[PDB]
Amino acid sequence: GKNIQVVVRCRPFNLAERKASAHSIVECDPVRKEVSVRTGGLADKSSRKTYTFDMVFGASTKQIDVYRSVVCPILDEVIMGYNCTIFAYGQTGTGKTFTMEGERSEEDPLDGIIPRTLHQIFEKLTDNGTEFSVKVSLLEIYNEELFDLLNPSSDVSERLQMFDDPRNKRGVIIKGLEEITVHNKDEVYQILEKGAAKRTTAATLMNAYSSRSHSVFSVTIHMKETTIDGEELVKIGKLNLVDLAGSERAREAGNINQSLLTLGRVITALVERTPHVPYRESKLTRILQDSLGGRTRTSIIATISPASLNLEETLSTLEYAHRAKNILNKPE
Amino acid sequence: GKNIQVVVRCRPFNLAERKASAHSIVECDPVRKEVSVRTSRKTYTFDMVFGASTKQIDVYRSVVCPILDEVIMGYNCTIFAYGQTGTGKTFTMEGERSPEEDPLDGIIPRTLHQIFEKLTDNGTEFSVKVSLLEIYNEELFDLLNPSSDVSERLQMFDDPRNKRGVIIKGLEEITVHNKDEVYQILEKGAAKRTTAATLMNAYSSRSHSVFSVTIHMKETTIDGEELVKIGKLNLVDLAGSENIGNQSLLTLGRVITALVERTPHVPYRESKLTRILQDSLGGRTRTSIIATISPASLNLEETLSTLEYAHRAKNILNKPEV
Ligand SMILES: Nc1ncnc2c1ncn2[C@@H]1O[C@H](COP(=O)(O)OP(=O)(O)O)[C@@H](O)[C@H]1O
Ligand SMILES: Nc1ncnc2c1ncn2[C@@H]1O[C@H](COP(=O)(O)OP(=O)(O)O)[C@@H](O)[C@H]1O
Ligand SMILES: [Mg+2]
Ligand SMILES: [Mg+2]
Repeated sequence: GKNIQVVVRCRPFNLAERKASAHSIVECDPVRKEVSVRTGGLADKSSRKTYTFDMVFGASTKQIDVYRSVVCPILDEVIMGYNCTIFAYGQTGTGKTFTMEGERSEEDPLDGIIPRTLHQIFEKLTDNGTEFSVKVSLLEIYNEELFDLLNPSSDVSERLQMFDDPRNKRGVIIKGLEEITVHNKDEVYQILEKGAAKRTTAATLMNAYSSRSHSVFSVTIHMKETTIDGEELVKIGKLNLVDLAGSERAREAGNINQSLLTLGRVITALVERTPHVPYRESKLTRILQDSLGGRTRTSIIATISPASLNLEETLSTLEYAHRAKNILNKPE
Repeated sequence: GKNIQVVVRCRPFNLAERKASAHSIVECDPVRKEVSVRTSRKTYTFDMVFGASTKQIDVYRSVVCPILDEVIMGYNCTIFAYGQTGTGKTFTMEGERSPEEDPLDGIIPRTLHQIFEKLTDNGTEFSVKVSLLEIYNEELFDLLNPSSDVSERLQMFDDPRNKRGVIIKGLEEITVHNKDEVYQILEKGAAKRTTAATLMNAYSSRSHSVFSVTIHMKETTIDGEELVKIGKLNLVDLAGSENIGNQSLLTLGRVITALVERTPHVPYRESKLTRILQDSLGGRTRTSIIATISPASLNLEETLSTLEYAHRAKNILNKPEV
């Protein structure tokens, strides 16, 4: 019960889990906001471990219903001119990218957050008369090094440098980052497309895999609203959509442990109001600082597998989400 | 190495791999017997290397035939499939039935078809028995016993005729009276494996699966010799290599290195698996490990780990380049 929402989304079985003879160990109960996992080793059908969250989504949960519960309330905040962040956390293949982006293959029912938010920003702002402009940026953090995914020319190993700008505190300046003007609703798709192809090339040429790196898609809205006898009103607002690296050579994995672990140290600090927030201690936390501790709405989506095969990773991601906002199991 | 062969079989991409837009990170060179992984590039060399287009029949022709010729002479032999869950261990050991021999038949059914075809064709007098057990959490479960219940596990004892040998009390052995009986036999085991996973949580991906075929032979030739023999083939489908980090996989590996390098101690007694199998690993015998891997970037960490395992078990120096 705070500005920090921690929720869990369990995916359906994949084909590999079915080929492996995996069994369902995850039980999701949306009404009690609980998730339990049968933890039993040999001959133990007794032990189950429960966790309670702000929200629990089962495997049959639709995209649009994750959007309506988690994203709408954050968008309103943004439209009022605030900075907010939504994180997808979890094991590779549990649906981080699916939640954040989705796919096409009205509103395409497989759409994730990113295309859906754009469509609403446009629908809402154009309905209520607001004067506005929409900018998006997409970068990637691999090995504590930033890479612009949207820069049309300059396709290379080219890193971006980050400076702590004297101008504003809490903030940071990334020199050279492409910010693209979004001219209309459906334009997200080709922008996601361009970022994709580039992402692919950085996978093959630098072996930087999207499963090993943080993906930050930023949208900024400039709004001007006026009403007769209504006070002309000027607002900027910012929405950060972060698709994290997998939570599951030796050097760079040590690094991804450090960031997620720091991001978590940060979220725990925000929840507790316990001062001294260690934004400093990783690039990711640094890039996002202005949208985090400065009071705001913040959300974490934790993804999980239903299968016995994934039990260790599933428990870790729930141990993690739970260390982030500790909320107690309730009786009965 | 000699009678210890270590080969790799890489499987084709699967769908999750295509849809993730996974990059193929291994090159398998059959001719140079090499597997390379882009990581720069790490290259390993084996006794043989099977690309993703390798058919079951070719694996068998190449790996099994010589091992089986050896079993038919009256010797005990072992073949292991090692690798990550999903890479093809069961596809290699068993195969799949499709909806002349099913081109999708793995080692177990081809071995049984060959034993029958070969031994009746030379007019040898012979009897085939098979047994199937499962190792989970250092405990033995018979998959062929029609009776009892999920929770019953087998006890082994030292064997007074054989110091390298072991007796598993109550292990069910099934006579095979013809070629195809092996299909229904494999089906009984699967049904019981399902039960044990449901009731005991012994999950198949977490379990060593040991399929042993025993052959009794009397071969007679007028003007030649009267030959009495017992052959044994153990076909072992290991637990998923991602569980490494259990010790039984690590012990198996330490035991194979000792055999290849010949160090004074070979630690068979340090796992049920090596214990069970010590009699066919007793050296001067055919032993073969098939290491299975995926080609995709998704699976890299585990593919590297499998290759390291394979390389540590038998360490072959790389030849020179182009
Ligand atoms: N809730 C869900 N419903 C349907 N499909 C899903 C769900 N979550 C994940 N998937 C599917 O699982 C696969 C892997 O998901 P992906 O988002 O690529 O995972 P990650 O970002 O965690 O690596 C994709 O094929 C995606 O369609
Ligand atoms: N070499 C191969 N050629 C064709 N299909 C394969 C191969 N290896 C595995 N497969 C397929 O991949 C899937 C998983 O195989 P499986 O044998 O269950 O792996 P494992 O038992 O090691 O977990 C199955 O659909 C199987 O048919
Ligand atoms: Mg992803
Ligand atoms: Mg298997």
